[PDB]
Amino acid sequence: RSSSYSGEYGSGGGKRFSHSGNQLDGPITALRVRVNTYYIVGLQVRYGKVWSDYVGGRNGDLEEIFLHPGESVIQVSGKYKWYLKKLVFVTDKGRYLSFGKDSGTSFNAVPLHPNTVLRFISGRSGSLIDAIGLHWDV
Ligand SMILES: [Cl-]
Repeated sequence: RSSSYSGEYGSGGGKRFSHSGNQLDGPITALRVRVNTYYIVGLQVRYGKVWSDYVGGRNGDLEEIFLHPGESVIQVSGKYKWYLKKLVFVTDKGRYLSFGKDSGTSFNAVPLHPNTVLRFISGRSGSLIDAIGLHWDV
């Protein structure tokens, strides 16, 4: 069994979401994160050439980062309070894809099993991102 799960990081408000179906579209190839003065407001993840359904709220500015072909996320750190505040996606090409404000309770997620990478995310959302979980696999 190579799959593992890190989380859930954050709190209990909002509604649950999961990108479990999306990994069939492809590897993660891009990230959209909506950010405001204090929080991570929303998330979208591109699986192959297909963006996930948008989750979270509308009160923030959209930031977008494309991963290079064949680049994988191998660690995710972040910060929260009652809501998510910071995410850093660490890649196997040595990049640190950072979003949000450097404040709050710290977390540091790494995969349990050998040569696994981030395959999808889940969490909770409303008008903000309440919580996040990371799903690792081959
Ligand atoms: Cl699309």
